[PDB]
Amino acid sequence: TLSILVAHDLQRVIGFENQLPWHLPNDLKHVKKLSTGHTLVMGRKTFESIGKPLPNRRNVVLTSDTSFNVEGVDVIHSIEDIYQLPGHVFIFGGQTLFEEMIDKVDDMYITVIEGKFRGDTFFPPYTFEDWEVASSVEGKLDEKNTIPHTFLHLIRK
Ligand SMILES: NC(=O)C1=CN([C@@H]2O[C@H](COP(=O)(O)OP(=O)(O)OC[C@H]3O[C@@H](n4cnc5c(N)ncnc54)[C@H](OP(=O)(O)O)[C@@H]3O)[C@@H](O)[C@H]2O)C=CC1
Ligand SMILES: CCc1nc(N)nc(N)c1C#CCc1cc(OC)ccc1OC
Repeated sequence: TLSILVAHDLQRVIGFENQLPWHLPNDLKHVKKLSTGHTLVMGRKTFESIGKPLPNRRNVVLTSDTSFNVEGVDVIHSIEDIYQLPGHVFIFGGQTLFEEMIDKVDDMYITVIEGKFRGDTFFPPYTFEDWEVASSVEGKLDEKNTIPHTFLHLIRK
């Protein structure tokens, strides 16, 4: 299975200055739950911003850099390489990867951040005409989680 995994705001903002625009522990938990034991595929800029591979799953980085060889990370140099990865593969970001893969994935796991943030990177536009809502779950608000959010699982019609 090939899935997108993304958190975007009301205007599809996903990032600002190579970082996430918001702080939301519950969404980190969501990512951990979904992708532990599976595979994340991410672009070079996203990886470098994270700074190290995420524990307990396969980390795959897409880059043109022939010198990229990082401990605990597998490198790919083409989009076509993604389709050779076994198991459940999550396209993890950032903007460039989402733009390349939105028309190809089976599935999308989207956290809608119910606010409007300043961004410089965006998830591509999509229409519910193309996607069935398999599930929609309101995020619980906390002292630690203060931005309303909704976990959507969308399946390509
Ligand atoms: N909120 C969210 O759900 C998420 C947000 N983000 C955010 O997204 C932003 C980063 O996005 P963006 O700037 O697009 O960067 P990306 O993370 O998508 O990385 C882009 C890089 O990936 C490599 N790459 C992409 N496609 C190919 C290809 N076909 N062949 C070879 N290499 C390729 C290139 O690396 P190179 O130049 O080295 O060749 C390219 O410069 C950040 O702000 C981050 O915070 C990221 C993930 C999730
Ligand atoms: C944790 C944010 C997130 N949520 C969802 N639902 N999907 C995603 N693809 C992402 C992401 C990301 C990239 C990223 C993660 C991170 O913590 C692991 C720290 C920095 C990041 O990029 C700036």
